[PDB]
Order: sequence, then C-alpha cells, then structure tokens
Amino acid sequence: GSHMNTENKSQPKRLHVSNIPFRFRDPDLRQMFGQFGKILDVEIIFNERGSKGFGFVTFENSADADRAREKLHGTVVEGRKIEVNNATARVMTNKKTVNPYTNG
RNA sequence: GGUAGUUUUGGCAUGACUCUACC
Repeated sequence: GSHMNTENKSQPKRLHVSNIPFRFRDPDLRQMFGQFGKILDVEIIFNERGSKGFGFVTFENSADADRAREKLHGTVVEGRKIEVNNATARVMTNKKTVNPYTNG
C-alpha cells in the first residue's frame, strides 16, 4: 500500500531548484529551465525577504524535467552553484480565503 | 470563482503566510 498512485494525482512533473539568486523571479527561472521542455508553472518561496534562496518549476512531463535536472544541477549563476531536484509534497496551499465571486 | 501584481528582512534550504489589484 502507498499514500498515492499515478492514476489521478498529476500529469506534469515538478522540480525544486536551490541556491538561486534572491534577484531571480519566475521569468528569470523559466529562461534557464525551458531549453529542455515547456514550462507550465513556476514558484518562489517567501518569508518576507524575497526568495528563501530556492524556487520550483513545473515541466510538461518527467522525461523532459529530469533532462533539465541532470544538466542544471551544479550550474553556478551570479557565482552561486544551484541544485536541481524533484519537489517533495507541498503545504496546505489555501490562497483563496474570500472574494465576492466565490458564491455571490 | 479565475488570474496577476505591490516588496524583501537577507543565503533562510523543499514551497506562502501577508498586503494591493484585476475577474
């Protein structure tokens, strides 16, 4: 038995990226990662301080995601050697608290 | 109900609350 299966959870894959500049944004990220396959979404982590030093990227499927991972893992950008990984199970994401449109 | 910004406190280590808008 397992916590999930590849029957309904997902279609794309997702990639953690560490040690990136605090001065990168979602378009600065996808510019490097998109040379291996189509980006579908991007995420950056925020205490207050901007980027918590890492971000994530969403790729059209795993067989093009892992190409970026084996290539960009160890690349130094603005002097900082980045890591590239599979993402590992998000928080209870709930940026949908209230709006007039939600029911009436 | 569907999407984006306003801006960092500073290298934090696998995820985001919070603020301002649009719809």
